[PDB]
Amino acid sequence: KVELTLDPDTANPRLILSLDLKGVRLGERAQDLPNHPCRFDTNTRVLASCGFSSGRHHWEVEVGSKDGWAFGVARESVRRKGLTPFTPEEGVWALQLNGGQYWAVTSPERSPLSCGHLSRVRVALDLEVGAVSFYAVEDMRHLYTFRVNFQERVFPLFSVCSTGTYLRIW
Ligand SMILES: COc1ccc(-c2ccc3c(c2)C(=O)N([C@@H](Cc2ccccc2)C(=O)N[C@@H](CCC(N)=O)C(=O)O)C3)cn1
Repeated sequence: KVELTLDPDTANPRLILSLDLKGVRLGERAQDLPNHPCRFDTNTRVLASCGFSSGRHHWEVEVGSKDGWAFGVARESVRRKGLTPFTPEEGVWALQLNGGQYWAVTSPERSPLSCGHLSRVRVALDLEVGAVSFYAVEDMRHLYTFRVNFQERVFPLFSVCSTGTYLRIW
């Protein structure tokens, strides 16, 4: 349904975006970019260039096998400057691969998923229902849903905090 690209102006300056602005990995060295207000200056995050205020949208995300990624959605007002917590209260609703386990990033304790190995995941954002849902593409098996009372523009969110993993809008 939606054709997203990663917004380079939002990306932490250590992130490396592929030529087509669909893939993201982490570099060791910070690239020299202007510190625009929208840019995440500390946490390893990037948003898509397009966000959603209403309706039902979906996209798919190819995921690395190694630890260090999280993705889902973020409210537009998610803090860009400073070190932020990666939590629903701070405006991020995401799955994560960390410690060899898949998680829904619930607070104050993350929720472990029993879903087996993931390769590509569909993200379904419904702003009339008030939910963001994740499915393993191979059989559209439901992984997790956050129900949320979204009341602003919601952006696709990606984060990569290890040099050994990646995400790709696919
Ligand atoms: C030479 O090789 C490397 C490898 C990694 C890094 C690097 C650079 C910057 C960050 C980190 C690592 C790092 O871990 N960062 C966390 C936040 C944090 C800050 C300080 C101390 C500990 C943690 C971060 O942003 N975490 C993610 C969590 C979501 C996810 N992706 O799972 C987030 O909040 O978006 C930020 C530098 N050089």
